[PDB]
Amino acid sequence: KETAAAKFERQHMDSSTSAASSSNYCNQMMKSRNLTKDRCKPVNTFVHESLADVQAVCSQKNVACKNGQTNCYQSYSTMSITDCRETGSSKYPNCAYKTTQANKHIIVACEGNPYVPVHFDASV
Amino acid sequence: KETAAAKFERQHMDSSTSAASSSNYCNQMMKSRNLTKDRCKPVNTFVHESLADVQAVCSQKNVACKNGQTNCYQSYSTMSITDCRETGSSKYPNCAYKTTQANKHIIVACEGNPYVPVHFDASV
Ligand SMILES: [Cl-]
Ligand SMILES: [Cl-]
Repeated sequence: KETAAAKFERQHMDSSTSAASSSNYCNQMMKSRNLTKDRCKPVNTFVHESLADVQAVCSQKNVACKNGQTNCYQSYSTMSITDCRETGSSKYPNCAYKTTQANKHIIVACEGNPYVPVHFDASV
Repeated sequence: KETAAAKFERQHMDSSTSAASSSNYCNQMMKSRNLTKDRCKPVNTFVHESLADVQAVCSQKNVACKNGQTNCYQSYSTMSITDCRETGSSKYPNCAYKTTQANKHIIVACEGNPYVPVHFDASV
């Protein structure tokens, strides 16, 4: 079974690019990160910063999570992100995503020792 | 019982200002919109655009909702928003919120006739 921290890395980290460079970014990344296996994951955000910078958010601003838990943290700075969301044309096994690049604060839930991101809550 | 559309208006519309003008905006708005009754609502976004502009999003870009439903729409333009989230010092009945102002696309779920916003899904 994948650990929570490793699942967060696979689902939400893309440090290899500064930003989504085209409309096809999401189609490619959702497939390669194995997020379209038996169904299309409807919504997923990738963060274009170093793993260290994203891990560091766990000791930044403590804020509530949408679900009411209190282990969420909001990055002090904006970060480059890409939101991927299914379009109307999306139909498994032919998943189709809209790519929206932005620079926003991220909010992650953190857990464990080491205390690291385990969920992506939202961006602001 | 409050209708879904009216609840969205109360929870998510603040057309009276162009933007959050201070750190105390959220404390004030979460209280006045009755979002701190028996408990502090942990997270809540207000949109600083006209009601018409926000309603119009329901005929803009159709995208998946985080929960996998297909009745979500992403605004073509960015909009002025304020995210309100509880801080560590927040303890009912003394709710306390961090105010984060941003300009982002909004994503809403739409329903009904007229087809209007009934949930705030996320911003990008
Ligand atoms: Cl996500
Ligand atoms: Cl919200």
